[PDB]
Amino acid sequence: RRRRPLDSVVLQQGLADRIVKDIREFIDNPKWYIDRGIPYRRGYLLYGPPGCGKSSFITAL
Amino acid sequence: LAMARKGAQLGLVAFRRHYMITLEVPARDRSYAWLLSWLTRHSTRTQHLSVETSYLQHESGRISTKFEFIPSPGNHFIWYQGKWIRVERNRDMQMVDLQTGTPWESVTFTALGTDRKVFFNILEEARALALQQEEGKTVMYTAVGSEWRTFGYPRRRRPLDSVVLQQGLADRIVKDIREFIDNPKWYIDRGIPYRRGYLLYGPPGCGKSSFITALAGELEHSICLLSLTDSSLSDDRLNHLLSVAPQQSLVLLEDVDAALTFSGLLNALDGVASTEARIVFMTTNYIDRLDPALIRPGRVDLKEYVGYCSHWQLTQMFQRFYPGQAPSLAENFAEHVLKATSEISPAQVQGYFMLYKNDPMGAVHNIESLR
Amino acid sequence: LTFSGLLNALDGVASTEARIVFMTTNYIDRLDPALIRPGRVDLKEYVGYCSHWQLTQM
Ligand SMILES: Nc1ncnc2c1ncn2[C@@H]1O[C@H](COP(=O)(O)OP(=O)(O)O)[C@@H](O)[C@H]1O
Ligand SMILES: Nc1ncnc2c1ncn2[C@@H]1O[C@H](COP(=O)(O)OP(=O)(O)O)[C@@H](O)[C@H]1O
Ligand SMILES: [Mg+2]
Ligand SMILES: [Mg+2]
Repeated sequence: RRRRPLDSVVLQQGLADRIVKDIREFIDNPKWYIDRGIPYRRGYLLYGPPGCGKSSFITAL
Repeated sequence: LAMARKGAQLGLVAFRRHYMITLEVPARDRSYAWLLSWLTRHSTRTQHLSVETSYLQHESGRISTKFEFIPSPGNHFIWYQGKWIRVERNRDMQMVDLQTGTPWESVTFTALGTDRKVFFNILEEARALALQQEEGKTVMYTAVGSEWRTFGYPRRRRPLDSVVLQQGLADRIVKDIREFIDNPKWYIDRGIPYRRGYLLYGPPGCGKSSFITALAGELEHSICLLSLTDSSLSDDRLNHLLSVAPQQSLVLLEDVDAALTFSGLLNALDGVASTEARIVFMTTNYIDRLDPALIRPGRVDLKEYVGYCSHWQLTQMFQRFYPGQAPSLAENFAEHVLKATSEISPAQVQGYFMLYKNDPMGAVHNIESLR
Repeated sequence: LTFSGLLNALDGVASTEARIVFMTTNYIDRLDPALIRPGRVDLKEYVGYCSHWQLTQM
């Protein structure tokens, strides 16, 4: 599929930047997990009314 | 001393000449056919030519052979907008192991002029030849279970002028679908699914399925035949088939009235997890069975009615079946048809002219037989 | 095979172009008159026994 830009899914201000900073911190810091014996996994939960963009945003993210 | 200098001077003189001399060398990049065919056509006065034989042995005992002539090994001089051009074609001692064991071939064009605008015109002429010669064919696809397979040979494009509908009905659909293909950027930037819905409804035998066959040929697109009366078709089967459709194709549905549930059809029509560049067409002989919520924007972007033959369709079909006649002769027919018949479907007009093949005056004088 | 189900079989919309079909029947007294109209049969022709012209040529 052609990459849907992240600016197309338009959510509230500050909501996209906090998730980008947290997940970019996870990809750019792989040493913080394994060194401490923690399973190298990250959990995320998005909840809200139907059709708000939970599955839409993940397509562009 | 003198001997060494002479070799150096010639090469050095060439470098200054090289700036004032153009060089082009293609090596068996499947451009030879276009350029070489143009060379013989453009010159019209040539000596050294080679023969290439085509052996189209169709499986019927019929062997069709035609000769395409191209220049042979050697040198040629040609006349163009600029001064005389030196053309040379030379063979080498190396061999190709890919296809057939042939000498590697390089063709060189040498010109006096210092501008590179000249070859730009020559190469462009070659493109015109290749696309004019070949003619596009519409490939039909049929769903074999969960996959698509080719169905017969590539059909010859039925022209769009053959299906004769009301005035402005053929032009309105062409403008809408031509606008869709040339604007792929307007969708993704705005987060809209890059899909288009179409619905054609009307009495049976009006041309709903006929028109869609001819539309793909004009747009140089293929068709994906899919009937909604199959027994091995389910809800999940349709979601897959619309996701593995070939690019530059149109999906056709025949007689949707004879259909699968309505709730499971939502993800099939507008599915987020589906491929891009997908055009779906729907044909139903009875619009009195569809849900009003099925034809909203998002699932169907254009509602269009296809009715019986009007005065516009009768005058044109008479000119199709009897070409080269005066426009006034295509009025005596349409005059008595509407005066002698109250209702007439297009399927009956296509069959009535089969009784008077190559008999124009005979179609006008025997309209009473349609009662 | 039935007679009503033979309609879509003879002239199928989902079929190739440039198709020539030949039909041979030894008994014409079982077919419908509407089956041999133009569109399905474009030329009706009877083939009988040997005439005087056929005996001289054979
Ligand atoms: N925040 C948003 N910004 C832009 N478009 C959105 C947004 N949320 C949803 N959409 C649109 O809604 C449609 C489907 O959304 P969907 O992902 O099914 O919602 P959810 O997954 O939250 O149930 C898509 O076509 C998408 O473009
Ligand atoms: N508007 C039209 N103009 C020219 N020919 C038509 C038209 N409508 C139908 N036909 C002819 O009718 C035949 C079958 O039509 P079809 O596509 O089966 O109708 P529908 O799909 O609406 O039931 C074709 O041979 C076609 O040439
Ligand atoms: Mg959801
Ligand atoms: Mg139909």
